[PDB]
Amino acid sequence: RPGEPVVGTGASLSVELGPGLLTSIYDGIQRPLEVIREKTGDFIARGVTAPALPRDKKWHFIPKAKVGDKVVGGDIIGEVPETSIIVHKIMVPPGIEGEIVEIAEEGDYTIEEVIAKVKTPSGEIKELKMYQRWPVRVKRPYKEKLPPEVPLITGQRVIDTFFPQAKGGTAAIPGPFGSGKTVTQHQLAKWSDAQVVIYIGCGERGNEMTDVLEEFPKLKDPKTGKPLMERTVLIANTSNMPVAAREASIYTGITIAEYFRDMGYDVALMADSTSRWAEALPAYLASKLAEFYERAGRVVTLGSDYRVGSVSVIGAVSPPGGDFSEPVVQNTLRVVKVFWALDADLARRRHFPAINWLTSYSLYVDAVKDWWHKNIDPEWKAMRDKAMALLQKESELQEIVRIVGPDALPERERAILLVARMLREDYLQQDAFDEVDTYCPPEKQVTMMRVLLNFYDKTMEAINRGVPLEEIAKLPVREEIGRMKFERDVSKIRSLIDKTNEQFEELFKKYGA
Repeated sequence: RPGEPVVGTGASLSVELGPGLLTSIYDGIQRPLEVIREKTGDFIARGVTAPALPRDKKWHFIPKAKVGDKVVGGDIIGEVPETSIIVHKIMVPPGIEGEIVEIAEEGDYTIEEVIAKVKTPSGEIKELKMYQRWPVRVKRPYKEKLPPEVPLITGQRVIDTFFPQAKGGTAAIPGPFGSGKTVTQHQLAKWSDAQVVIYIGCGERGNEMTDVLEEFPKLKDPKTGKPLMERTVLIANTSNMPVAAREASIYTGITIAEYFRDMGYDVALMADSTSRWAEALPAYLASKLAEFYERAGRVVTLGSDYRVGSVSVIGAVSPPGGDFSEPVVQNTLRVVKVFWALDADLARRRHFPAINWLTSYSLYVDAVKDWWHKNIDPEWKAMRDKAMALLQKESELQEIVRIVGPDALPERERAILLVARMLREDYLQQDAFDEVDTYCPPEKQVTMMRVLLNFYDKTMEAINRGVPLEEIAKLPVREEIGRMKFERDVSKIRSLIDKTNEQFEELFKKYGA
């Protein structure tokens, strides 16, 4: 039911975009959860019954345009406080321009009501509401797609520092989001500097549906202290749902995602995944998947004002079982510019986040280095390169030690392992359960890095002067450097640099052991 008919390839799988999207839980083709099912095919499709946006709910509409104003698609004509977190921006649908000949006054109205009328150049009068419809299969229009430039600040050291995600970029991460082996997936949803989150919690099973049904509605927004759902849109993909819906779920979400970026918001699209993502709609499948990821990006939105928004995509990769080949992983890792490899062995060893700093990668490092250099620290890129070289050296050294033992190791090599270990423990590792280290501000990330890299220089300098490594290993400032991640006052952390220098001096005084 619902209503719809047409020829060509594709009936017209659309989506409603307007107030009532937040806190909402839909499915592959947008409709309140636990509803009837669709039907697909490499041709068209069908449905059944259930709305999308509440027809009864009343929204406070605030006029942001006067009669006589000229407008274009994307222009913002009003504002609606949808939740205590997000202000919904009402825009002229794409492909509509002309003069505003009629506009509602600040009041309360339901979605179907008409809040404005635009007289097109042709003279035709178009009626505008607070919502609009769009074909999930057609990428929403924008003026220009900007090159990766701004990082998506995650707050997680390993990611922000070594494997950056650009706002509007594409990232892949292993296993199901529901997996309890790590909590990085959840840290990403609530700390990334995106105003809105579009969660396609697919690959659900056994109870991962009810595990999110009455749970998330209680998860909080660390930034405001209100429910995270108040700035989220859930898109479930259970096993009793047709392959068709799940297949359309990423398109319904990416479209809703594009819609919010059109307002000037940065939004994060997180797509969960399990075994055999779909079977609706290797060869052609590759083109499709790529097409999806291509709709990611930071753009200059439609509109008269000059506005930027973006959709960053984080997709879960779940191969049939370790094989890490087809479908998921293979095709995906070829598209995405970022890959954070949760490693079960890092996890068993209790190293968190369990991200393998040797097999992860970000093709956005150079793309975001200038933002860091201009706004946070002139030495960002040099510092991370240096820390990575350290970790790279440690890796090679540990391989060799695995063979000939560690007894023949020179002081110089022991020092490298000493500092490399401090990097792993004092920087890479982050406590998602600590009230302070759960989020690490850009400013704090670099200061901690400088404290570590300065300890390194000083360590290699002391060794070159005959200082016993054993003497440096028990240096008092080391224990402070290891609790650094727990200090919320960046200036106290920053002072460890001076505290390090003097201490080495007292080691340059005693001259040795």
